[PDB]
Amino acid sequence: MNIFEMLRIDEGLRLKIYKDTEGYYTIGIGHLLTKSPSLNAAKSELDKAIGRNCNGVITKDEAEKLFNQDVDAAVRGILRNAKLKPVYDSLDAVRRCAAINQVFQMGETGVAGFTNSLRMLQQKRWDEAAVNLAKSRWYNQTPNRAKRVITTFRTGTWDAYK
Ligand SMILES: C=CCNc1ccccc1
Ligand SMILES: [Cl-]
Ligand SMILES: [Cl-]
Repeated sequence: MNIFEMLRIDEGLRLKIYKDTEGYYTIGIGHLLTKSPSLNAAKSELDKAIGRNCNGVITKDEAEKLFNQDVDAAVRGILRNAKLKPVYDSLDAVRRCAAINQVFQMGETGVAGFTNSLRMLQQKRWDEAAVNLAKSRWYNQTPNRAKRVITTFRTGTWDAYK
């Protein structure tokens, strides 16, 4: 198991524009196109990202290309973040995957506000952090996924991903 596989599991793969769990235009492997509700604003964004006139549709390869850049951007986001960086480097390799998963899903910003959990994770207080993490909108809106990540942080293994 690795980050790619992990996230491929959590976000799935769609070749046509779609609406995410929050109602936003997205494509491929969880790639967010726009928060706006204009489908057209969405296609424009898609074309810009792909570099061609997609008409709302993409190829596998293309999706995967966006995914790569996307994984990449997130780690790099983590790395640059002062609040995040130090936590991330104090983790082992599996738990780091769990951090990238959340940042992918919610942005560096959202994660940056999980102050208390951040701290708990830093101190290696697994069970404590897991309970903390659950006390969030994130858990409440996307419980199944959230549970997976949390068990990830919690145990340090891929059990949740079986
Ligand atoms: C507490 C939330 C975990 N998320 C997170 C993200 C990046 C680095 C370290 C931790
Ligand atoms: Cl792009
Ligand atoms: Cl879910």
